[PDB]
Amino acid sequence: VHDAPAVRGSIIANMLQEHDNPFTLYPYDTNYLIYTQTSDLNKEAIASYDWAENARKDEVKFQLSLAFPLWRGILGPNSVLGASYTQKSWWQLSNSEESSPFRETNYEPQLFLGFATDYRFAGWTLRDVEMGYNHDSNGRSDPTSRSWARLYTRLMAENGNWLVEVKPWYVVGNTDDNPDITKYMGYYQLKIGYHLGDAVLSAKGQYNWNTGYGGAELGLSYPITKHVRLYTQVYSGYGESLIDYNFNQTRVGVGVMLNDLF
Ligand SMILES: CCCCCCCCO[C@@H]1O[C@H](CO)[C@@H](O)[C@H](O)[C@H]1O
Repeated sequence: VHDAPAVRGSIIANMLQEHDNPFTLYPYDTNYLIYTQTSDLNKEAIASYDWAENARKDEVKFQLSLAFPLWRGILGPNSVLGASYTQKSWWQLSNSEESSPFRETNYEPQLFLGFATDYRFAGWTLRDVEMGYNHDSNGRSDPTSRSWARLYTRLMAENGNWLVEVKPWYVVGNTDDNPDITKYMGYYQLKIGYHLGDAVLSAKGQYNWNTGYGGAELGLSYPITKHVRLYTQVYSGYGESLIDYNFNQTRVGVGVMLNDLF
């Protein structure tokens, strides 16, 4: 069953749509691979690597993100016990001198209880209500090991060409690798997307209003085809990646993309 219409940008609703080939996966966040050029390649934190001394400022940045509906209807129609896998990787590709190393990769899996919904906010519609467990770590080992865990809620609301997604979280478990991570990441994430025809303009960021630290990411995409987009990104601030969670930097990159926030 499950009524909720396609609704562009709606993760859960889309997850509720059933496919035939069980190997057809659903997207969660955005999927892209872009060539970037950072302003500061934090080698101080990756000092332990025997190529840090040769870290280049131009890296290949890609993000993979899929959703796996584990059990539709677990809480009534248009609901799903789901999981996702989002992976962001910074790859010193051009630095062949050092044999093209990966400077960092953050793996964050999610197990969540999601709902496709229909709530009128004066023009807007609260489309996704989702809350679940999050884990984010960089798979490294000391001293460059970074990781934390969060319980969270994801809300998605759209109003025509506009889309707003807020994601407040509460930290759980261990945070020794990066004890003060909240000083840099704050207590939530905000996504704003805007549709100008087929052009999609977007913003994703976090800011700890107390410590005044934060980070932002602005982006613009356009169709190259039915499935692939040309994507430009400008990230700036702390938190781009776990290894640089307490490192500030401005990164501009250009590449291709599959899906945008909507
Ligand atoms: C905070 C937990 C999220 C509540 C989401 C549960 C999904 C229930 O579903 C909601 O039921 C409402 C009826 O009251 C309808 O008006 C909404 O359109 C529908 O999405």
